[PDB]
Amino acid sequence: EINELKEMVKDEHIYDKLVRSIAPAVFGHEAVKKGILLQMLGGVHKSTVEGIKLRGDINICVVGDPSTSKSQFLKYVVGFAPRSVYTSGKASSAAGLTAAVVRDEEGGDYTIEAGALMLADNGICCIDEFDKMDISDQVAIHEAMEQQTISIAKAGIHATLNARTSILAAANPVGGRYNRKLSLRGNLNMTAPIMSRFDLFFVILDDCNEKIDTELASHIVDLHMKRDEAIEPPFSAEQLRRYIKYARTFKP
DNA sequence: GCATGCATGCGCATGCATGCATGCATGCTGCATGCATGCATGCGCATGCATGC
Repeated sequence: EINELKEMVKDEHIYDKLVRSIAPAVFGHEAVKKGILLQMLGGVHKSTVEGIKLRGDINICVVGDPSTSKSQFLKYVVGFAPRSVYTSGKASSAAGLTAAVVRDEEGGDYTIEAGALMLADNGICCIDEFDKMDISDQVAIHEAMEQQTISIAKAGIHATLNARTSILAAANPVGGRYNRKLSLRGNLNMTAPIMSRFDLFFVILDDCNEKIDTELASHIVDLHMKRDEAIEPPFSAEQLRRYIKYARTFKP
């Protein structure tokens, strides 16, 4: 088992192979593939003398219209990563994201029930259709992004809970399509505090080129004809999990 | 006229209908617990209208 890990560490094209092993079913879009890997790996958490906490999670937003293949990236991550959750904008309530309190039949105590953000602690939370979120939900997401805590005050229960999680979010342009003549802020529907703390914004735009269309169509038809014998990725999922686990234990 | 035995009251001893308090235990009952139930509340979200531009 260590034989394969030490073989991986040596190869001096390992970065390109790792990039080419992510979301193999999707065609192209290498920038998003790099971003997702960097988000699965992580940064460093630091603390100053004055108790100021320096954050070390990377947050990504993918912007495209309903035509673009932006949900396949999210479905790949929710199938690969160890602790990940998939939620959608209008099928989710605030209590289902932060937490809820229920009482025991045994009597004498209460119990907390975890939400999407708590079930993704030290992990990636996937949100599809970020633009259909309410301001009430966005104030909780902002609290999870600046602080790593969730505050509960309902029915006389006070509790501070840990949400150390990264955000993967997909957003639709405000008017269906992306206006190249406006700025990024003009095309999105987010609160200023939320937009500021996102690290990378990836915009997927369509181009009309014949050779790319031929390649894409060939790929799509190949998958239907040949089932799963149409990928031949450099690495497998079980191989990739082990490398990610090993990589997260280094402190540069 | 004298001697005798019976019936009449004294002079002991014992039992007996009334009557009332006390300590123990019975028997109920008012109190504290637990719980089902259904109406109201305090709340965040989605729609339709009014006011500009």
